[PDB]
Amino acid sequence: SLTRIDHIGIACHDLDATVEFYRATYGFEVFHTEVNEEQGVREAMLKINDTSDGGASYLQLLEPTREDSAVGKWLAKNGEGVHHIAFGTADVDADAADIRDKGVRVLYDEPRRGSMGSRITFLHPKDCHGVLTELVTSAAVESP
Amino acid sequence: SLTRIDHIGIACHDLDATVEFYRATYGFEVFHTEVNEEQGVREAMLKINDTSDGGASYLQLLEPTREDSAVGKWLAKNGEGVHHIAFGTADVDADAADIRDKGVRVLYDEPRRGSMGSRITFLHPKDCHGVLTELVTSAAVESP
Ligand SMILES: C[C@@H](C(=O)O)C(=O)SCCNC(=O)CCNC(=O)[C@H](O)C(C)(C)COP(=O)(O)OP(=O)(O)OC[C@H]1O[C@@H](n2cnc3c(N)ncnc32)[C@H](O)[C@@H]1OP(=O)(O)O
Ligand SMILES: C[C@@H](C(=O)O)C(=O)SCCNC(=O)CCNC(=O)[C@H](O)C(C)(C)COP(=O)(O)OP(=O)(O)OC[C@H]1O[C@@H](n2cnc3c(N)ncnc32)[C@H](O)[C@@H]1OP(=O)(O)O
Ligand SMILES: [N+]
Ligand SMILES: [N+]
Repeated sequence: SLTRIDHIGIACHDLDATVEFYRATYGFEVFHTEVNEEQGVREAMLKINDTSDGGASYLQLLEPTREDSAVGKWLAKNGEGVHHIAFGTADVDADAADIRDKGVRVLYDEPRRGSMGSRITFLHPKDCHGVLTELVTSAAVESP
Repeated sequence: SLTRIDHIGIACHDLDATVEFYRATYGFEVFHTEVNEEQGVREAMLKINDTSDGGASYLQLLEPTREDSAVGKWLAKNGEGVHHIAFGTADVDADAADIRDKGVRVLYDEPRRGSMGSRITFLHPKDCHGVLTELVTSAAVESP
């Protein structure tokens, strides 16, 4: 089952400028940064709070590494803003299979690598009332 | 200070259909429903988790009551999807004054009523890298 909001994915043109905006305005600090070449993003995770399922909630800021990428295409069409939402689960494989069985498009056969070694999948936004929806299992098994 | 993600505001054409989508797909149940005539929305809050600051994180689904409203205009332009993000604080007045002093546009002089008697304000999306950003203090003082 989906037991938390894991993160809000926010697309931006300049990761370093947008990271600084969040730090200066709200005091949010960088929890982690990494590049995901498969996904075509440079990302920064900003931890906002811990959650009742033993996990955490983050802002995931995303700069495209290339124009021909999910985020590069989205930014070109829509400008900076919220790109996706992500829910956490202890068993992304099982929850993705259950959602596939409801006729919602699951974009990956098998979960792929996300931030901090997590295992991720996505649901198609046109099946989710316009919201690109990620399902995430953290690499570190967390304690409710 | 901003101590949690309070909610994700998600605009939809049909609140009851979108509520049912979230229930059927993810098992999320309705925590509360209300109409905010000033804001021009019918809303449903779906609680996803509790947070380390004593608060909670919700999906806030929003149907416009009228076309001439923030959400009615947004839906007409963009279709269904994520409308805003909201951060929680124990002192919305103080945090809004600090952010005003950074040159980010605060849309209200004084916080206004939000869901479940909360006190709310908004930051202009063009000052927040494209994200309409809400600040929320819950009506019930919560215990970290
Ligand atoms: C690394 C990981 C982590 O946790 O670290 C991440 O988050 S990586 C984050 C970046 N990676 C991802 O997003 C991977 C998952 N996304 C994708 O595979 C793609 O972006 C799709 C969702 C398949 C969309 O690709 P597609 O080729 O269809 O592009 P498109 O422009 O033709 O989009 C088709 C329709 O989907 C809509 N659409 C596209 N992206 C959307 C988004 N982010 N939110 C909502 N709607 C979206 C378009 O407006 C269009 O609607 P109309 O019919 O109205 O024109
Ligand atoms: C009840 C409470 C609760 O907690 O219960 C809620 O959440 S109530 C939720 C509903 N209420 C609210 O949202 C109230 C706060 N929002 C507002 O006052 C408004 O929507 C504004 C943010 C002032 C935008 O109004 P405005 O008159 O400027 O409309 P507009 O279409 O001309 O927008 C001007 C520029 O802002 C952009 N823009 C507009 N709405 C946006 C949004 N939700 N996210 C990101 N960007 C947004 C437009 O694309 C445009 O960019 P371009 O320059 O690129 O064209
Ligand atoms: N993500
Ligand atoms: N909201």
